[PDB]
Amino acid sequence: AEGKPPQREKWSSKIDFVLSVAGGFVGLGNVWRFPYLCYKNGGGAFLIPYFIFLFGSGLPVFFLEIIIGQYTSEGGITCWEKICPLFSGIGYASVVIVSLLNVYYIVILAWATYYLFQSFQKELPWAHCNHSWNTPHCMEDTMRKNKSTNFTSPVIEFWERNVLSLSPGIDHPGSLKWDLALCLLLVWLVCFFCIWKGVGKVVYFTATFPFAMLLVLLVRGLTLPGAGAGIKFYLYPDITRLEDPQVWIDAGTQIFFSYAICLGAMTSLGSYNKYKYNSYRDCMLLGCLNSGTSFVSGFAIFSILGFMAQEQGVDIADVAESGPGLAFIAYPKAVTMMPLPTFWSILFFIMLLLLGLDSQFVEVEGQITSLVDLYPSFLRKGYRREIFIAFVCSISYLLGLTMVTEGGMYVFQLFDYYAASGVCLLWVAFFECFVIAWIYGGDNLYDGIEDMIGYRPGPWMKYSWAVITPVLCVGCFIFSLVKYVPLTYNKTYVYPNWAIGLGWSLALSSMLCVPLVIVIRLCQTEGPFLVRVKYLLTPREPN
Ligand SMILES: CC(C)CCC[C@@H](C)[C@H]1CC[C@H]2[C@@H]3CC=C4C[C@@H](O)CC[C@]4(C)[C@H]3CC[C@]12C
Ligand SMILES: CC(C)CCC[C@@H](C)[C@H]1CC[C@H]2[C@@H]3CC=C4C[C@@H](O)CC[C@]4(C)[C@H]3CC[C@]12C
Ligand SMILES: CCCCCCCCCCCCCCCC
Ligand SMILES: CCCCCCCCCCCCCCCC
Ligand SMILES: CCCCCCCCCCCCCCCC
Ligand SMILES: CCCCCCCCCCCCCCCC
Ligand SMILES: CCCCCCCCCCCCCCCC
Ligand SMILES: CCCCCCCCCCCCCCCC
Ligand SMILES: CCCCCCCCCCCCCCCC
Ligand SMILES: CCCCCCCCCCCCCCCC
Ligand SMILES: [Cl-]
Repeated sequence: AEGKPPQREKWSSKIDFVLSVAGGFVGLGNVWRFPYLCYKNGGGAFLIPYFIFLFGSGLPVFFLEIIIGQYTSEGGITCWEKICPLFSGIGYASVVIVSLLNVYYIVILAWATYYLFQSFQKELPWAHCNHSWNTPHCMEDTMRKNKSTNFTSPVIEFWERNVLSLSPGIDHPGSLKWDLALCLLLVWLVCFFCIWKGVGKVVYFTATFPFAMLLVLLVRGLTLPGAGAGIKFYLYPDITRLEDPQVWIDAGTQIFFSYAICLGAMTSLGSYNKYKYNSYRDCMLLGCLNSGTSFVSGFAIFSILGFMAQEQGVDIADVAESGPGLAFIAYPKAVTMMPLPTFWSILFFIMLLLLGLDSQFVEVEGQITSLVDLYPSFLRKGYRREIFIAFVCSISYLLGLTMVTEGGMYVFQLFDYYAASGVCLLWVAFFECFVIAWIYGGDNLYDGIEDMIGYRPGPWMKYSWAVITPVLCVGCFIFSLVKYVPLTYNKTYVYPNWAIGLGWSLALSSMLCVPLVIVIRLCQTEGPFLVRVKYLLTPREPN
């Protein structure tokens, strides 16, 4: 009838938790989004707000999500019923955010698959510019300085004329690309078959190959000439850029995105932990590993960029796209200089695919588990769950088909900025921290943490939950709103008004779930307003 006793099968060993978390929040957000966002925001001044957010609101919120999941023993959509039923809309907002993120998180893997397929031939296409797709301006980067128009390198010509085939603006959708659609279908089929059945010895190889490949890339990048200028550009900050809301709104949002918080996945992962498991040290070490990985990789990219700038003769700020395609212009160029380029290119794209696939598996499984926990009778047992998973995957693929046309890069950039990024994360993080600090009780949460982990933590977590996170969120929100700046692609193309309206609607769709739930709960209860709000603030609504 109720079938509750099965509950949630706890992890077999803490190793399963460590590996699942590491594969969850260490993915493409460390090796693809961090370098290009750092490059876009001047470079060097991006680190101060980055570390300020990381040490004030990045790790405490992740630990709060994990500890809430371990405490309530419930997913990311039902745990708020046992904490604050009035503010139960946070779970729905997180579900919407992760659903919108999973749609566009796969196009990067589709591009990686296309590159890997194209790299299986004798000579790499992005090494010479005598191919058909090349324009009359392409000039080998070796001869660029010797000669002197606006010549374009073969690597960029390839990226913007074979994989992308860009169109003049979002007004023109061109025609659907079929090879990219096939790659998208292949990736989605692999993901569905992995989630459907299955999650010993290959798990020790999946979690070690990317780090070795990254170390090899770092060694090659540091060995290259001209790396000193790139490192200096990467590290030395520009204090005159901090007076712009873009730097802060990018650094804080990137910190929130890279830790996979405000998504309902960390809570679901922590829900499987034991009630007497010391998760504090493990969470701190995993956060340290994530931050260390994202920072070291940047040295490899910025040294390659400095070498490219020195070789071509142009400045370090005009050597690549400065957009969502920096990782497809920097690393493929460095692969060419290595001996036996094809082998290294294959290995690099394989590790990129693995890094993306692990995170995609984790997030999709978390979302499906939350939606199943919502309804544990109809969407459960046998054939009624696989059909639901297939329906979700098919709908996601059909929606993501919009980003593989001749003008899908603009839609991808709009999705990246507005959906699952920007102010929709700040809103949810602020509401979570404010509720936990000022309604349930930081002291009560600390008592529970001391009961379950064994020793009472320090005041850093309480202070960050109480004063440091909401202040930063509100300040960043107001600063961004007051000094409005429109979004542009490659700092040259300006979007139409309706595109900005669509992006703001995408953000508001996730943002507008808390007041709706508040109103519905208020009108679903009988009695005076004050009596209703007081009863809907009591933590133990069920049991
Ligand atoms: C909600 C789920 C089903 C997806 C929503 C349907 C939309 C977004 C999907 C379904 C069919 C897809 C279309 C199929 C064919 C074309 C032709 C091309 O000239 C423009 C892209 C376009 C138009 C695709 C874009 C995305 C598309 C319109
Ligand atoms: C009594 C409570 C549990 C009922 C919950 C249902 C209401 C509160 C929730 C459930 C999920 C929420 C929806 C999540 C997704 C969407 C799609 C978006 O395009 C419009 C908002 C909308 C429609 C949200 C509105 C409010 C919503 C429907
Ligand atoms: C704006 C500051 C960002 C970095 C600092 C975050 C919080 C630091 C800890 C707060 C508590 C101070 C005492 C901690 C050591 C005893
Ligand atoms: C981007 C819009 C759709 C994204 C997914 C939304 C589904 C989750 C919220 C609604 C599911 C529960 C509805 C019934 C609740 C009693
Ligand atoms: C815009 C992104 C959409 C991604 C796919 C939709 C995900 C959620 C749809 C199914 C919700 C089912 C709720 C429970 C129904 C019994
Ligand atoms: C008006 C000239 C033609 C424009 C063609 C539409 C381009 C793509 C717009 C749709 C992108 C978002 C899809 C829906 C997301 C919920
Ligand atoms: C790039 C460095 C990021 C480091 C983030 C974590 C620093 C906090 C110290 C963690 C040390 C190990 C755990 C000790 C017990 C709390
Ligand atoms: C089982 C304990 C937790 C597992 C993770 C431990 C990570 C320890 C810190 C390692 C930081 C290395 C950064 C290297 C970046 C390339
Ligand atoms: C003792 C008070 C601690 C902070 C209480 C919550 C602060 C919520 C935001 C208030 C405004 C912060 C600065 C915004 C500047 C635009
Ligand atoms: C922005 C988050 C907090 C918003 C709080 C107010 C939400 C709307 C409340 C209006 C209640 C109307 C129904 C009253 C029934 C007696
Ligand atoms: Cl990061």
